[PDB]
Amino acid sequence: ASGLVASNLNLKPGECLRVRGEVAPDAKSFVLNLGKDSNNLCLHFNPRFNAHGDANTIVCNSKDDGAWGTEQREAVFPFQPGSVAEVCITFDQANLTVKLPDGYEFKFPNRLNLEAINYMAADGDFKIKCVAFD
Amino acid sequence: ASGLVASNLNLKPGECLRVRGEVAPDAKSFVLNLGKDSNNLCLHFNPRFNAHGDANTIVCNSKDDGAWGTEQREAVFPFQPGSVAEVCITFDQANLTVKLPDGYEFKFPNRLNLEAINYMAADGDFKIKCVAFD
Ligand SMILES: CC(=O)N[C@@H]1[C@@H](O)[C@H](O[C@@H]2O[C@H](CO)[C@H](O)[C@H](O)[C@H]2O)[C@@H](CO)O[C@@H]1O
Ligand SMILES: CC(=O)N[C@@H]1[C@@H](O)[C@H](O[C@@H]2O[C@H](CO)[C@H](O)[C@H](O)[C@H]2O)[C@@H](CO)O[C@@H]1O
Repeated sequence: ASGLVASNLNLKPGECLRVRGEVAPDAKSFVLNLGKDSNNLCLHFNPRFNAHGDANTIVCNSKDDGAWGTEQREAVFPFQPGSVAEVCITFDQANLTVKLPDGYEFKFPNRLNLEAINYMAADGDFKIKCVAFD
Repeated sequence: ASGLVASNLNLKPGECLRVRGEVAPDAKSFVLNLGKDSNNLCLHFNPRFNAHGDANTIVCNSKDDGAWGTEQREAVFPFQPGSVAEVCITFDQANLTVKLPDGYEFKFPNRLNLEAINYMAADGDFKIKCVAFD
């Protein structure tokens, strides 16, 4: 019952990836992963409403050759269960820049040194409705 | 590179898939495949500018267990190299409905009797700019 999975995205540095999806009404959290494949994620975007001991906190992390890196938590939380949320992601060799529904944007280190993002996957709590490449 | 590949779409009857992309300036043909998986397609949407003996011909077909079905060809070709083109495909139990860039619509029988579309793949000279699922 997982979410949408996309491969061969070929997102290049500077390109803006816009993803709009519906957060499940009973979601305790949701995930949007970006990277080379399921075991190599340059970005594990994980807004947690009430999950894993956290409340209303965005947790980001990287996964390299299967290994999870050091998590980074964001300063804001412009998300709510049972609503449509859109995030905009771009990257360069040093960092990924993530823009949230509230227009707030932060950076997450590009720990995989990715020069292209070909994989994206959402979990069962984030129903992707639209994906744009600009 | 090649073409975007999305799985776990879970597109149900009555739902529409909108795909917008850029037709290569020297496009020969491009494909949008929809179905259960790569070897089971309810719709192989293949606009051929100049390929396989076809000149500006939209060729559609189904693929059952790897075997191509009986091709269907349309009477219009609203695609132009070097221009953005959008197609809207609606899935229904009896037929899939395709709405072309200029509003022309045609149907293609759901030969595989799919109850949902979970696979989408793009190939050829068409750079996807955005996809909307519902
Ligand atoms: C600050 C901290 O240690 N928080 C942790 C969460 O990171 C942790 O969630 C895990 O996160 C990793 C990414 O690092 C994987 O996504 C893993 O699947 C998650 O469970 C949770 C639960 O283990 O515990 C704390 O909140
Ligand atoms: C008029 C006719 O029957 N032509 C066919 C070609 O269209 C066909 O090419 C393949 O067509 C399928 C769709 O059925 C895919 O688009 C595939 O990529 C094409 O190569 C060829 C080969 O099967 O046979 C006839 O020429």
